[PDB]
Amino acid sequence: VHEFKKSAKTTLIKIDPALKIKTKKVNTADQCANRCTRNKGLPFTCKAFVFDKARKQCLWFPFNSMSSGVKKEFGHEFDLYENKDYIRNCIIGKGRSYKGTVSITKSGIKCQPWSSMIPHEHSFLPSSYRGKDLQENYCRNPRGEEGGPWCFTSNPEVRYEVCDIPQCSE
Amino acid sequence: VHEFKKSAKTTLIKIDPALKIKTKKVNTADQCANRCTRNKGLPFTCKAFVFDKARKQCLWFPFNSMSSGVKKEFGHEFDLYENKDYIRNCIIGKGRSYKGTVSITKSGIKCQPWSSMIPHEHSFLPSSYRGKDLQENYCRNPRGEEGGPWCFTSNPEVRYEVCDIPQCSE
Repeated sequence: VHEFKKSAKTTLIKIDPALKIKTKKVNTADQCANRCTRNKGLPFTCKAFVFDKARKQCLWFPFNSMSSGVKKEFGHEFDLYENKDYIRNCIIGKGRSYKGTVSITKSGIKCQPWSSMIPHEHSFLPSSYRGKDLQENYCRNPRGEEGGPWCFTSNPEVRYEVCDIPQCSE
Repeated sequence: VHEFKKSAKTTLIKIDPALKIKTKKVNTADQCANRCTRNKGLPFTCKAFVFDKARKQCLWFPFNSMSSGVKKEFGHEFDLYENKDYIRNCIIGKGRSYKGTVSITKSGIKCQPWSSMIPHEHSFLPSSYRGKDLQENYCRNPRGEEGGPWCFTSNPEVRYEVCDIPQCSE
């Protein structure tokens, strides 16, 4: 289930009955994942799934949050899981819109979380920036700057470092 | 080791004095994949690892077989494992160069393996398509035909079907 990008308190909504959806029920969300991964009995390619922890179920989709004709919606009983296979893992331009899960800098330092102020204090809290996906400790480029996705470092010696993500034009 | 594209009897050499590496003695390829996915204790972004069956050791690298600074060379005691995370998962133009591991059709059926003649019989053997990576059961586009990467289906009722592979820039 760690082979998915997790967005807490989130579910997906499409208003177009075209994109089909399958739904069931479980024990653990891990069950939902392992099942989206193998794409077992799905009339489609499972790119994301929700675990409505309220109705112990799974919500498999043939799309994710970056898919047109879709929008995110808050829900404390939900937890959204996007299959890393459909979240572009390379960069377009200055990586302004990168949404991948790479959480490490070029020299391998584990990225410090955007919400954290330890070991470094910064102004880049999600609150300020929006739709910038400054969650967990993902490499991002909130100010679409030249270096591309970067992050603050879990190391006191180093406040920040650019990450090592390829341009889609490789 | 299931989230790594394997290449038997293959290791990697760095033509770049710069490019660094790390090695260690271990009991199984399995243990190496772990450390790499979790990118733990590595002075860098682990984009692949090779396992030496002979000496029993891992070699974690900050590059993979597509990284400019390297070339691959034969070795019976070597298996190369590239992490999905750094193998472009979107399509450039038609897709002839796709190398991802997606192996499910636009509609949810698991691809039939290329080097298999069941359920379907075909001539798309690697032998007739070098540099086209027709390995395992991965969605490919050996003929660059305008349909995009595709694959023979495990379902006897469906011979082949295109795969749901996103375009990189749109």
